[PDB]
Amino acid sequence: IDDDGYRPNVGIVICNRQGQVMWARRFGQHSWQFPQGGINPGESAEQAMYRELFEEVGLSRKDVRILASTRNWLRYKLPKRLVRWDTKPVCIGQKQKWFLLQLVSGDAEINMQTSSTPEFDGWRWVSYWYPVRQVVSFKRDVYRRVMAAFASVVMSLQ
Ligand SMILES: Nc1nc2c(ncn2[C@@H]2O[C@H](COP(=O)(O)OP(=O)(O)OP(=O)(O)O)[C@@H](O)[C@H]2O)c(=O)[nH]1
Repeated sequence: IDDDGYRPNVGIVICNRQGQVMWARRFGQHSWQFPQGGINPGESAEQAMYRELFEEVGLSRKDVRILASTRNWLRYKLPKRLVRWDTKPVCIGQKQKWFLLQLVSGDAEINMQTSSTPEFDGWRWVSYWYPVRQVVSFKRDVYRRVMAAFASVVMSLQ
């Protein structure tokens, strides 16, 4: 369904009650992003979200509240140099649903090492638009729309 070259994907914005969001550092790199990942066949976006929430951040439902979610896809294109044309299903980009999670269990529960090959090796609380300012350029349009979609809810926690 909707085989359009864009891989179904779900991203996570974790917030606290001070208008900050959790920013994660890609393993062995100095680039940062929100947790994201593919939605597997048969999974709802919410189910994929909770799976990657634990795989990438070590958090489960008891640690968070889903405050909001986006209903429609936000799409971004890979840089042409990064497209893998011989690996099916070929994707030229990702189409993302996004979830807004309040962390309610405390910072110590974040655990990015639930695997021997972790996605991330560090995290920071950052100001609300800092992800828009710092994310790789080809995700910036999506990040703007995600953060704006979630802004009123995040502010309501302060
Ligand atoms: N230099 C640089 N490259 C990035 C950055 N983020 C993603 N990339 C590269 O862009 C390509 C696409 O990245 P993503 O769209 O995040 O997809 P992915 O990480 O391969 O797959 P998922 O984590 O499952 O969503 C990957 O090959 C990354 O190496 C970044 O912040 N800096």
